[PDB]
Amino acid sequence: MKIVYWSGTGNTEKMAELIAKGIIESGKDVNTINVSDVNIDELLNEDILILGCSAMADEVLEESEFEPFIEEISTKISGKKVALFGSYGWGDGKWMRDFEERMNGYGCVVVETPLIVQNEPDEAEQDCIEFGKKIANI
Ligand SMILES: Cc1cc2nc3c(=O)[nH]c(=O)nc-3n(C[C@H](O)[C@H](O)[C@H](O)COP(=O)(O)O)c2cc1C
Repeated sequence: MKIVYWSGTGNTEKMAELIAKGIIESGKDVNTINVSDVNIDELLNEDILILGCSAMADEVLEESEFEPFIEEISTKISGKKVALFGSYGWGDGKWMRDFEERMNGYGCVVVETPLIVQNEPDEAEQDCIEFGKKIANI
């Protein structure tokens, strides 16, 4: 599988590595990929797209890298299974509700409840690992 994310301070990055760990512990292979190094064509071969990005102002996806990537793949992902995750600060997850709605709007099947944790995983570590285990059971 493949996990692509954007992280400004490393919070979502940590979530991505814990998610990968859960998938690996379940017996599968995963590659974590920062949005800046992703290859669209190779990404579209996946059955499951695992996407993450922290909440930027105001309750939107990061603008200079992550969103342009989402807009680029938006027309080629109809029918694909998608799993969403991300870290946030002071909000209540609105950027994630909208992120899920957008993906559904593109024709994607959102496989699980999006995983959101406030700031660094830390206490939510097992939650990150478990979310990866749910995805590996798809
Ligand atoms: C410029 C900026 C805007 C932010 N806007 C929001 C916001 O609208 N809602 C929220 O809950 N957190 C917001 N945050 C907080 C980040 O989502 C949060 O600190 C998160 O833990 C960052 O994860 P990352 O290191 O993976 O980027 C903002 C952070 C920055 C730097």
